[PDB]
Amino acid sequence: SECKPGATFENRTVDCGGVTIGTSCPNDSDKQKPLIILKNATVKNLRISASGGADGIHCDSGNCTIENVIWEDICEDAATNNGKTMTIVGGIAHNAKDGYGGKPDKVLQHNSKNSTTVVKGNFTLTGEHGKLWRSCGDCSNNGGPRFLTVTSATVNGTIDSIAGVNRNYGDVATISGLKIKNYKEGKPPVCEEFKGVVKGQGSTEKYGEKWDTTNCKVSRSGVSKL
Ligand SMILES: [Ca+2]
Ligand SMILES: [Zn+2]
Ligand SMILES: [Zn+2]
Repeated sequence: SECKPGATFENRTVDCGGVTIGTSCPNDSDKQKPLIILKNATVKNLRISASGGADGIHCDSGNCTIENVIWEDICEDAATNNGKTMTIVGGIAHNAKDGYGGKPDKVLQHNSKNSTTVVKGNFTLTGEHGKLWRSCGDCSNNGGPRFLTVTSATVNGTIDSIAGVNRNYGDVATISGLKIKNYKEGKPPVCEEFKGVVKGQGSTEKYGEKWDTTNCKVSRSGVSKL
C-alpha cells in the first residue's frame, strides 16, 4: 500500500501521506507511462514532481477519486478517465510555458463512454494551461456520451479554454462555481462544442463557445473573475 511510480490501486482508498513521486518527462508520448492506475479506487495526499509527471493518473475502471493531489508541472496530462466516474476533489495542478512536456495542453483526459468526470472541492489550476477537460475528439472507437460536472474550481493563472464537448456524441458539460483569473467574456472561452470522430474515419470540427445549450450546460453566472 505504498505510493510509487507504476502502482495500481484497486477496490480501496490509498493515503499517500503527502509524499512526492515522479519518474521523468521527455517530450515523448511513446514513453510516458501513468504514475498511478486506479480501478474502483481512491488516491489522496500525493505530490508529483515537476520533471516526472509522465502520463499522470489513470482511472481505468469503475469509479475513481483523486483527492488533494498536486502536479508541480503537468507532463502529458494530469488524470485520465477510462472508467465510469472520475472525481477530482481539490488539489492543485500546475503547468507552464517552457515547462516539462512542451506547450501546455489538457489536464483531464476523458476517453470512456457513458461516463462522468467530476470536478469539485475547488480543484485549482496554476501557471499556464491548455484545457481543463476534453472529451476525446478523435479516439479509436470514439463515441459517447461523455459528461463533465464542475461544481467548484479555480484557475489561478491562464488557460486556453475550459471544456470541449462533442455535440454529435451527446456530450454534456455542466459547469458552475468556476473562478478564472482576469476573466472576461470569451477570455478565456469556457464550454466549446465540437464534432467528434472515430480515428481514421474523418476529422474533428470546431463549433466554438456556447452558453446554456443542450451540450454546454453553463450559464454566464456560473463563471467569474478570481
Ligand atoms: Ca508541463
Ligand atoms: Zn495522457
Ligand atoms: Zn491506463
